[PDB]
Amino acid sequence: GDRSIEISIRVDDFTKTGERYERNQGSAAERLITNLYLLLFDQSGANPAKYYITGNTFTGGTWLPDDMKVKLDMTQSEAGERKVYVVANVDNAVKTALDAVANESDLQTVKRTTAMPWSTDIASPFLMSGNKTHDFLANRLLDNVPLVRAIAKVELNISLSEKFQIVPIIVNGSLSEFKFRYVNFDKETYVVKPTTKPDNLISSANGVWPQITDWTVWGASLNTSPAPDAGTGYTLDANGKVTALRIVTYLNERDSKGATVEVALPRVDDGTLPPPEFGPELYRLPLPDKILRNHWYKYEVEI
Repeated sequence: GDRSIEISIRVDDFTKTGERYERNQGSAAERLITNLYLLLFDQSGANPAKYYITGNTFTGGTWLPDDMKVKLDMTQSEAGERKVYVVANVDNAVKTALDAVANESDLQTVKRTTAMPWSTDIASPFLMSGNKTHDFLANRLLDNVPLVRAIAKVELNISLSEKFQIVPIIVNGSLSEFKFRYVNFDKETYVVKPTTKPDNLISSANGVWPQITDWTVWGASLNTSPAPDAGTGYTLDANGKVTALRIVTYLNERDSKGATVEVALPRVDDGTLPPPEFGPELYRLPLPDKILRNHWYKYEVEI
């Protein structure tokens, strides 16, 4: 007869890509779901039924986080065919904007802004969204809505050539002579990406090479055990020379080109460097011309 409905959800693996394609489930922190917001639109993309879920029992249904299942009291006959959206890890701003949504077309307007849109201000738990159109009359169970993280990840592993293998000054773990900045990162995390996502761009420092005063010192957070999912780190050899660097950050998706990571690297002077030429060198890594949500871009470079 006419039964209540169920929706299974899953967290979609990262797509990991470098010089080309693997799926990676990431860490527990990357998969963590603390809340859900369901929007069940009619076939026209209108008149959504909405459920905001922060625990196992709510008005209109239950959530079984260990089985990744939402049970809604809504019957099959009430549900019919729905465009089902699920959003995970909404903050008050996103939850409030979802309360206001009237139509499916509104979802691409819902966004969270981050003033410093990189690690660690972008961190777990991650905003995610997914959708599936489903006829509940044919099957009371929707298996499944895949939740796709709204952010991306960049991992840059640098192996240093001997020119850059200084013995660094280390200040509370940081390499005080090595600095970096992020250029033209987007501040917005959209729940659903518009067809062409507009730009809201910021850099982590304003200095243009060779003015690196306001850039960020290279840190040591990735050196410890267990390592955090994001941060900076480095390798020292038995003589204390630095031989490798690592940087891992989350960032927002972009449909437009020009995001970059810039790095200032000290160099060894063998006794022949002219004094007028003293100073670090610049490395620039152009990030993808289109940075895709839930992609993990891995770079392995020798400098």
